[PDB]
Amino acid sequence: SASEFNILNDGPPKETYVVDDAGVLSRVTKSDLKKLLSDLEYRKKMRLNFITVRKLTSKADAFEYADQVLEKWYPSMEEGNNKGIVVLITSQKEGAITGGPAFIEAVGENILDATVSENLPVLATDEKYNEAVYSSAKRLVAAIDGQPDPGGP
Repeated sequence: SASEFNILNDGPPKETYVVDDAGVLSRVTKSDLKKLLSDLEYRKKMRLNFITVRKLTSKADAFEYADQVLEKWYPSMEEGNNKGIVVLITSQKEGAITGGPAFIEAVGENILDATVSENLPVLATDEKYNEAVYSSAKRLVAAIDGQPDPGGP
């Protein structure tokens, strides 16, 4: 709960694009994520955030919390329309992605749940959190830019 609370309380990571509460991402990867993602915001006005958490206290799943985070960080249509929230539960190897309609439409449902059922669960199961997260960001960015799908792990 302290985790679930802090993640929600400390608003969105405006400069870093990441909240690695599970502490599974390295200095370098977070750096790469920031570079990759601030470039996405600069070019497409799409704001994509990643969150890692060890586990949820609630019986609620990843999607539920992701949506709770979206609503908290961007309480209005105008503020959240172009936002994307990716949540990764490391102890469960489970992921979720939600966001505003524009973000959702710009990515598309195909890649949306492909990322969620492939990159996140598969890579995290193998303990490769950094590649789990970076490849997911990279695959979401490709979709938004209407580039070829790199595919899953």
